[PDB]
Amino acid sequence: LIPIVVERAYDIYSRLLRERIVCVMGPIDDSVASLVIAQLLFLQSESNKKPIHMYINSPGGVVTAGLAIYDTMQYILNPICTWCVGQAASMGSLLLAAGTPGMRHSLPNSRIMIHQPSTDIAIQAEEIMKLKKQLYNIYAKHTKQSLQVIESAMERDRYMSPMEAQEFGILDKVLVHP
Amino acid sequence: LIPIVVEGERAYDIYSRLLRERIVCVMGPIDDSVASLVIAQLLFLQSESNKKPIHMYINSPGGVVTAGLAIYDTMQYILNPICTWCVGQAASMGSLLLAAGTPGMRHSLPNSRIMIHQPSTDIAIQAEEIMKLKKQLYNIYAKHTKQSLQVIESAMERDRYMSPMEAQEFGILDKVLVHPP
Amino acid sequence: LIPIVVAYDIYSRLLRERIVCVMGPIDDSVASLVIAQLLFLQSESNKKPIHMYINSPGGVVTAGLAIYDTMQYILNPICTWCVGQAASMGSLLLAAGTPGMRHSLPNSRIMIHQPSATDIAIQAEEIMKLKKQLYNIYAKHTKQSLQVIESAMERDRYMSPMEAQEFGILDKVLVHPP
Amino acid sequence: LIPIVVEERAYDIYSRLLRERIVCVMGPIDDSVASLVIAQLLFLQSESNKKPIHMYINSPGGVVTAGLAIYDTMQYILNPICTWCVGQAASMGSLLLAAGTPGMRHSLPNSRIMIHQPSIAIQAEEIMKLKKQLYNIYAKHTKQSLQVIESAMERDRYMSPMEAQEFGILDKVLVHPP
Amino acid sequence: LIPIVVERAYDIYSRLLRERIVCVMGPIDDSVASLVIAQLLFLQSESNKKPIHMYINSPGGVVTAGLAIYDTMQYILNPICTWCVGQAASMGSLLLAAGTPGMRHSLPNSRIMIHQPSTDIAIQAEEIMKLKKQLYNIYAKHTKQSLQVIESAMERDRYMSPMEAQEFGILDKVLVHPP
Amino acid sequence: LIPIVVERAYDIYSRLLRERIVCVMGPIDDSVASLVIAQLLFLQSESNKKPIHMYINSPGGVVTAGLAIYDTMQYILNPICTWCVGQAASMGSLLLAAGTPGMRHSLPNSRIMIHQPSATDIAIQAEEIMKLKKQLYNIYAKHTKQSLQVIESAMERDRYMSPMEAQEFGILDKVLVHP
Amino acid sequence: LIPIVVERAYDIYSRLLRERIVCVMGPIDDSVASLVIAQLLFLQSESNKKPIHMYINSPGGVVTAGLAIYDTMQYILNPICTWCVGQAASMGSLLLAAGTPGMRHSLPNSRIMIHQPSAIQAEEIMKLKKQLYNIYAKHTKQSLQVIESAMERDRYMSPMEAQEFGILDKVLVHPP
Amino acid sequence: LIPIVVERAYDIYSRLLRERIVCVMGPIDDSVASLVIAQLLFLQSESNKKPIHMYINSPGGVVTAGLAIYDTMQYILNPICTWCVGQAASMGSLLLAAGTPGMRHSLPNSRIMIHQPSATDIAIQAEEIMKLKKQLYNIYAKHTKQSLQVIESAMERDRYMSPMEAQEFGILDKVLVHP
Amino acid sequence: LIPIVVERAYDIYSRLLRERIVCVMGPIDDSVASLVIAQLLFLQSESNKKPIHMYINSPGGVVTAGLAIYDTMQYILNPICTWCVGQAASMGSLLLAAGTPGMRHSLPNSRIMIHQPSTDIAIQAEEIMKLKKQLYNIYAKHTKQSLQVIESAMERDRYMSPMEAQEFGILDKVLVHPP
Ligand SMILES: N#Cc1cccc(CN2CCc3ncn(Cc4ccc(Cl)cc4)c(=O)c3C2)c1
Ligand SMILES: N#Cc1cccc(CN2CCc3ncn(Cc4ccc(Cl)cc4)c(=O)c3C2)c1
Ligand SMILES: N#Cc1cccc(CN2CCc3ncn(Cc4ccc(Cl)cc4)c(=O)c3C2)c1
Ligand SMILES: N#Cc1cccc(CN2CCc3ncn(Cc4ccc(Cl)cc4)c(=O)c3C2)c1
Ligand SMILES: N#Cc1cccc(CN2CCc3ncn(Cc4ccc(Cl)cc4)c(=O)c3C2)c1
Ligand SMILES: N#Cc1cccc(CN2CCc3ncn(Cc4ccc(Cl)cc4)c(=O)c3C2)c1
Ligand SMILES: N#Cc1cccc(CN2CCc3ncn(Cc4ccc(Cl)cc4)c(=O)c3C2)c1
Ligand SMILES: N#Cc1cccc(CN2CCc3ncn(Cc4ccc(Cl)cc4)c(=O)c3C2)c1
Ligand SMILES: N#Cc1cccc(CN2CCc3ncn(Cc4ccc(Cl)cc4)c(=O)c3C2)c1
Repeated sequence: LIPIVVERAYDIYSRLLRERIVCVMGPIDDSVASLVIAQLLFLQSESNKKPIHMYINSPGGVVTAGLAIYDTMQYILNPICTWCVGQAASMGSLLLAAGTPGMRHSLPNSRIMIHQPSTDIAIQAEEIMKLKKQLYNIYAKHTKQSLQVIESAMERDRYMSPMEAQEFGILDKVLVHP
Repeated sequence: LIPIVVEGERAYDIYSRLLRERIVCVMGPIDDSVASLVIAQLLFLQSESNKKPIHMYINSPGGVVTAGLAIYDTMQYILNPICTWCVGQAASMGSLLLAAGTPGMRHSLPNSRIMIHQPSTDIAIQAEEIMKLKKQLYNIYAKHTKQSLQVIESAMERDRYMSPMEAQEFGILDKVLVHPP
Repeated sequence: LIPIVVAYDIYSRLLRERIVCVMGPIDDSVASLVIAQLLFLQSESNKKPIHMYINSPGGVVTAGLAIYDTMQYILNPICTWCVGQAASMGSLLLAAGTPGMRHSLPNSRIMIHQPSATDIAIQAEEIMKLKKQLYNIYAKHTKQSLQVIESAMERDRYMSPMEAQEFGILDKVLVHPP
Repeated sequence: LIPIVVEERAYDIYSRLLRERIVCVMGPIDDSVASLVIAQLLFLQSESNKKPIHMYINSPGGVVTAGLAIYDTMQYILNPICTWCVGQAASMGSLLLAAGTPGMRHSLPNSRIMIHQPSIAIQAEEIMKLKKQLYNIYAKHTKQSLQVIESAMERDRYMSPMEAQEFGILDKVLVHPP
Repeated sequence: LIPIVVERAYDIYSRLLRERIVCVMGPIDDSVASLVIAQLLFLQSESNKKPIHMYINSPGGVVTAGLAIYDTMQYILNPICTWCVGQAASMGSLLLAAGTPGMRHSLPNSRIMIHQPSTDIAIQAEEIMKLKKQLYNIYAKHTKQSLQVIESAMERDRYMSPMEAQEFGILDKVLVHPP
Repeated sequence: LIPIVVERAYDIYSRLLRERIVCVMGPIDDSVASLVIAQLLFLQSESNKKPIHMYINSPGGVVTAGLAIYDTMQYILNPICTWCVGQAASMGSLLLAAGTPGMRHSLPNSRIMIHQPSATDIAIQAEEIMKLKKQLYNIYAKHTKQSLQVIESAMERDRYMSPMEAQEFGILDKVLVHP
Repeated sequence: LIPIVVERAYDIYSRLLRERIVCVMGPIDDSVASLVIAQLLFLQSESNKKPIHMYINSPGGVVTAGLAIYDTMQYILNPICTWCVGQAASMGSLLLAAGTPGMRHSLPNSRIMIHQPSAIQAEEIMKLKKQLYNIYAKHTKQSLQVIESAMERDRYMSPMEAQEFGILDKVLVHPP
Repeated sequence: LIPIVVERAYDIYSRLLRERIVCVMGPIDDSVASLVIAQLLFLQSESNKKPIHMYINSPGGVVTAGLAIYDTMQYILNPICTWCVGQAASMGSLLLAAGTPGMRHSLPNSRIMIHQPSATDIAIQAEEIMKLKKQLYNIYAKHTKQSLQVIESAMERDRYMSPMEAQEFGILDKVLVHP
Repeated sequence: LIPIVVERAYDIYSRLLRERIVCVMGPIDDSVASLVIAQLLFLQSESNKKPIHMYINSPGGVVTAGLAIYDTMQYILNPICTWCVGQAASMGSLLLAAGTPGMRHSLPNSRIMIHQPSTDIAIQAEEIMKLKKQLYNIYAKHTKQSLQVIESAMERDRYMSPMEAQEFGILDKVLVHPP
């Protein structure tokens, strides 16, 4: 299914990694996180300082899996450029807003949602709400919107255009080309 | 069961071989995974030459809409000119990726069937958020075909396929070819 | 299993009290049975009040709008009652009972937000048409404006009966018979 | 669990509907539904060939041949036939609607009404043969030209009552009788 | 769910049988045959000479199953009126054509097919042909058409209008209201 | 839906039993055998002289279960008339073949096979499949009067007999169009 | 599977309703709540002052369903004797402890749990859990904080414990 | 398991591609169309004069997908030789019928049908099924030289042609036993 | 899991092909045919005149699929030795009998069936007979038996010993060790 590019040969995904590109496409579960995180770990390995690019077209995922990616971004020292294409919904839009500031881009026609929809083992009512609070905090930190504003907004079941998402605090740039 | 071809000497699979020739295939229904794979091919073919044209082959009935836009956006983005080709069919997102190639490089072979009507995706979605997305498609189709909104709107209301000649005359493609020009 | 009272089954017996039961989700068949029950009671009496027990989590919008239209149609007074919850189409029925006769028991949940009608596949321009009808019905029956209804229906949340009372969905909140 | 009403004599509420001359057409039209309606239509005629029959329609359509039998049986019998659309009348379901007796086709306010067809294995010529029957059937009862019909039925959309009235599917859009 | 209608009170399919109406709706199988034949052997007993009506709407079914329903229709003394609503394809149409001459009917918007599609066991290739040739001879007989004409026309994968059905030999009248 | 006929209330399958008609529509498993044997004994209790009628239209069934019915037939005293409509295949045609002599009928278009098809109540050894097969030979040869080597080579051929071919072989006695 | 008893011919469940015994066997989904509420309003119509006996052997259920059985209980004029056999887990022990004071019972070897077992939002899901905290408080006469910490243990208490904690009043083995 | 042949290592399906043999075993869906079109272009890149060989043995497939291949065939410059073994049914026989003239072969025992069977990439309206059917007429009439009314009544009949009957109709040119 | 054996090193099915052994194990379908034919068209190319060996153990398969494998065996110039181990029923036996005269073999404990059981589409009744008659003519040809003898004997649902197979015309030798 997946083609080979050539100089001296890799496959095209291995090839995107040689360009320091971690894809996060589709739903976020523990494996995807385990996979993204090894790549982030590998790239900082290669340079403490060279930026990393994180292409994000996801529709959500397991919160605890999403959070180990947030945490790892925060852990590594590289500048981290995050790219949303197609959509970044729920956990993905958190990952998207967690990029290095002034490096969170969205392509022109994407859709962005922070509304949580609806986790591994089932959990108690208080343990979900403790989790939701962690998301509030992460979103307030990265958008500079107040706690109250993050909450009142995650209550609406809607999407933002990249420009709304830019002016809320999730994106900095919105493109068309370089 | 994918064949191998040889060409010192080197051996590719035949799909990897089509990518040397700068051809990205969009055959089949479009989802996030396809779009991931198409984008990768598109950004590589640019990094090997951002002026050398990329050819995209579109034989598709549709797909996730957001995943469809993700391609159209990577389309508009890259410096390369893009030659679109429609064999078989191009419906919904297929006709959008078809009509979203470089002006005057948009092709159908003769017996193809084109539809811009959308079928009645991804996770479940509020009413307004749908009409949001619909209106985007209304603007993209307008942009490239050079038709008006009310025209594109009334056109996508009809549940029908059009002929490469008819699609041309509408603004979806530019040439309809039988043999190598 | 359903039981027998004295010579009647218990649900058929509830019908003798002019109690029509909208339990569970609302599909074309539940609509057919309800409307059949509402027409019947009216032929019994034009003016004798009819009681509609609503504990529904929502349903098919076109199935619902029909039960709504019948309620409008029959000359009877209708007392709606909400127990357990009245979500999506169900709250729309609750709100549509006769003014001053929309009740709710104390621990219910009421949600007018719509979920993520379902009969055949349908176009964006049609799904919006529907929502706009819900906006009218709801705004018509809550003395709120389209502006107020469209916003509230955007929040993905439930209302307490006293909150649902102060908005316009229901009139009373009983604990015992008044 | 279909309820029981007593008049004196024990009747299930759908039995009771049919002792009011009300044939229901809930839900999708298939062969068994067709057989079942055709039986009630013939019954009620034997009963009386002058007393009108009320045909209740909340159908997203169904099998084309089966719809045609219910159509022809209507046309066959002598009774005035009132049609009532409540909820939705789509595809074949709205042929049965507009196939009612002139002056006697009704719909309630919040219905939807679609004549676009959806999409016993059939060839290509036979699909067009059937559609060409529908065209004709719709063209007769609306009084629209075959041309005005064919255009309409390729638009993928629903009508309000008042459209479907401006067009020849209904005659009346009621909200309450006298 | 089957309604009741009303002395005495019957479910609407039972009351139809009271009017001497046997129904053949949908795919014909061994059960639909044993139940038809029960209904046919019963109406003969209540009157050897009173007409029965078979309401056919059916896309065919098992070949042997429909022959049983045929063989009984030919055994019993009753005149048999056949009515076609909806469709009558495959074996269904054989039963349509197998009514008493001049009492085979269709309603106006019906579709009729004698083509067979592509049977209770699995059987060799010789036996399928036997079955087919059994149908040629039956269709030949009631249409009064030749073997070759029946044979050429069951080749064509199409449906007849109630009119060309009438012209062919499959039915005798197409009605729009009572006469 | 099974309709109701009136005189008392009577579902049509019971109404047939009041006529002394035992049905063998469908395949043969232990339950059909049980439900048939019970009607055979019931009617004989009723009267050990009045004929019983077995309507057979069967693709076959469990060999032992269909043996159980043959053994009940031979045990009851009644004249038994067997009628084949549709088809009587394997165990079905054995039952057909075991009416009492001169009373075994088919209809014209019916089909009849005594080939055993390649089921079982519990998997069994090879000798035990022959022990059964040989019983079905010996049973068949008795009621056809044909020899074993004429029954054996017969059941080898994986084909269907016309009823007239079944009349000549000894499987039946009358092949009738009308009563 | 459901036998008949003669009187004058009821199935034995219809017979238990004639004795004013409403059964809440099973998990609690909306149809059970629809059914229970139907019986409670009926027994009230017959004599709004005769007691009703609610039998309870349930592992839990759809929270809002149980809250409709709850709400109905509190609504009707009639005393309600709640009787736990087998177990009253989650919403079950809610209904159990929501009987008329003094009339909340358990046969000896019952198991009682007020821990909730582990689709909507998180703020909603808490809004519900806080409803349960109050209701359990209201009837056990334990304090909010104590109910919260209580319900936090995944445990099952004995009919004696359940009594001490305020969930039931009488642990009995034979009649009086 | 697909074996490996030696000269370099070569799986046998690639070894056929080195001979310029594109296979169309199996039914036709978008992926077969994609995987065939890629081999057609590959070989033409190789040489726009050398003949290509299409081995067809297909029960049919998605009409649009099989159109995509016909359009690729007509676009490439190469002499295309089509060989039918086993069968070429519906869309398969269209491809068969569209080799370049005088180079369309069958083997002796092969079977050939241009009946369209009663699939699809997304459910479609009725007019759109005719828009396709009429394309398949016009395509067929071109490569057989037969008229439309001779193609139309042809494809009605739900049968198979012998290869010699296919040679005479215009679907092929050679019917050969050995090379 | 397939073993490797050993210069160069092959998987054991690849190494068998090196010995010019094509295998036909199990049910024959369009793929097994396109893969056999690849293996057959390849061994002809490496030598038009060197013998190929087809190892047949198979209970038959699709009828058209096996004809394709036949049609190629008749096309290629190669002498073809056929070996039967296990069983060779239905189309398998046709391929067994379709080897070069005097090079058709079986091992001693094999079972052989020419009876066909009870095919890539669904097809009418006329086409199944066409297929069957195509098999009569093929079996007639290689056994040198008459049409009627082939016809009578495919009626019998049985299996031949490798000896009576040899006597009939299906094979030429039964071996116990190398000669
Ligand atoms: N879950 C997890 C996880 C996530 C973030 C950070 C860490 C910390 N750990 C501690 C151990 C460690 N040891 C070596 N390296 C260098 C390296 C990494 C990957 C590659 Cl491929 C090559 C070299 C580390 O980065 C870390 C980070 C854990
Ligand atoms: N979804 C997505 C997406 C779509 C369009 C543009 C971008 C932006 N990205 C950011 C980082 C980046 N880094 C390297 N290149 C060159 C290159 C890429 C892949 C290969 Cl194999 C070889 C070279 C880029 O083009 C970009 C553009 C994101
Ligand atoms: N979908 C539908 C639908 C919904 C509401 C109203 C109507 C209009 N219809 C038309 C015919 C009719 N005929 C008799 N009655 C009296 C009656 C009905 C049922 C019973 Cl059991 C007893 C008495 C009517 O109320 C109506 C109203 C249609
Ligand atoms: N498919 C079908 C079908 C559709 C329309 C008309 C007919 C004609 N049939 C034939 C025989 C017949 N016999 C009696 N009646 C009166 C009656 C009917 C049902 C009941 Cl319960 C009671 C009385 C008839 O109307 C007809 C008309 C067939
Ligand atoms: N398969 C079958 C089958 C079809 C047609 C005729 C027969 C022959 N049989 C034999 C025995 C018999 N016994 C009584 N009757 C009268 C009767 C039947 C049923 C009822 Cl409810 C009422 C009266 C018969 O007509 C026959 C005809 C078999
Ligand atoms: N398998 C079985 C089986 C087959 C043949 C014979 C028997 C013997 N048995 C013994 C017990 C018995 N007792 C009463 N009767 C008369 C009767 C039967 C059924 C009904 Cl409904 C009414 C009356 C008997 O005929 C027998 C026959 C068993
Ligand atoms: N969810 C629900 C629900 C819960 C509590 C109260 C109510 C209010 N309603 C109003 C209508 C009504 N009408 C008659 N009765 C007496 C009665 C009830 C059932 C039977 Cl079988 C027999 C008599 C009532 O108790 C009520 C209570 C709704
Ligand atoms: N569906 C499809 C399709 C069908 C017919 C024509 C085309 C046009 N395209 C345009 C791009 C292109 N670019 C290079 N080549 C040479 C080549 C092709 C494949 C390989 Cl492996 C090696 C070399 C082309 O032939 C084409 C044809 C598309
Ligand atoms: N179904 C099929 C089929 C079966 C037998 C013969 C043919 C006809 N074809 C046409 C083209 C062709 N081209 C090359 N060769 C030589 C060769 C083939 C494969 C390999 Cl691996 C090596 C050499 C041919 O034999 C043929 C015969 C079709």
